[PDB]
Parts: sequence; C-alpha cells; structure tokens
Amino acid sequence: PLVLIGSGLSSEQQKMLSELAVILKAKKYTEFDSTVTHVVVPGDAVQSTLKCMLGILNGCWILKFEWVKACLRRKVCEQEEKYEIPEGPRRSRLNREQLLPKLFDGCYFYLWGTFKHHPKDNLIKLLTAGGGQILSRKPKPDSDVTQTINTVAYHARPDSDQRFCTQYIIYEDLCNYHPERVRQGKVWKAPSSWFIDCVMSFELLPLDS
Repeated sequence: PLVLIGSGLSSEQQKMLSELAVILKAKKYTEFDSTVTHVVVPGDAVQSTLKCMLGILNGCWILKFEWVKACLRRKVCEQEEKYEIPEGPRRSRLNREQLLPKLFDGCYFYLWGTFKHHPKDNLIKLLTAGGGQILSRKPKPDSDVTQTINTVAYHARPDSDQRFCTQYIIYEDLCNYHPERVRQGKVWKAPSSWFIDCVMSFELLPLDS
C-alpha cells in the first residue's frame, strides 16, 4: 500500500505526483504521517524540511522527481533504488528494512530555553519520530532522574561514550551560547544543528570526536 508525498515540489510537479498516485493505486498526501512510504524531492538533494526529515526518520524512500517522470512516461512503477537520494535516506531505509532500532533509540532529550530558528515543536516531533524520549526537567548530573537512566544508544559505537551517556540538553545554536564542556556525567550539551546533522546523515554524530 503506497502513500506518496512531495517535499519542495512545484505545482506542476505536485500535479504529476497526484496523477502518478492514481496510476499506482496509491494515496497522495500533503501532510506527513507514518504511513507515508515515498517522499519525492525536486532534485538530487534532501531538502532541509520537516517533511523530508520525518521521511528519513520513518525509513521512507526519498526519491528524485525524475522517478515520477520516468513512471509516467513508462507507465510502470520504476524501481525506487535508481532514484534514491544516497547517504542518510538509504542508510535509514535499510535500517528500517532490517527491523533495527530508530536513530535516537535509548536517547533522552531536554529542549533548553528559546528556539527561534527551529521551532521547538518541530524538534519534539522529530526526536519522537526518531525514537527519542523527552525529559520534562533539565537534567542535573547530580540528581535523581539523571543518575538512574541506564539505557544504551543502539546507533552509537559500542566503545564510544554516547553508547551509555544518552541524555542530551539541546540548545539553539547561532545564539551566542557555548557550554564550558560538551558533557557533564551522562548529560551532553548539544546544539540544534548537531541534531539536524544527525537526521540528515542518519548517524548519531559525535560531539567531541
């Protein structure tokens, strides 16, 4: 059961996607949800949008619009792999096909302070879609909740500190804040750009190394 959505597509391109969905006996959404299977972008790059990033975290096909043109011209569902955006999207799709944990499984996040460039609610949607859990109180390395969390992060290397230091205080960068150190106890301080870069590459990126 296919469910198509466009991200960054022109009006003409959206019309073609709608026409393709009919031919494929698929649905075409305009709002993302977890039943989406195919996200179509206009060119060779993942768009830096909530839809594309939710598509990555769901393991969707992220495909160049040439796939749509080829499907309509040849009147078949062309094989997705030839049109897939490489790196993050493919790594995530393969991750989902192998039934592996989501990118931020085992990780906990506290969204600290003001967010002007990345609406906080978008970060919450993303980290939740990626298997992360929200902390409602700021972690203090010397406190009750943060000393009792003992999860592991599947997408960290087993020998890295991110394997077992799985709590993240997220702050908005480009706002003149620089933590003295990136980690205190089990708690990292990470900029919102780190979070975005993780999703776009489908990697739990290091904050030190």
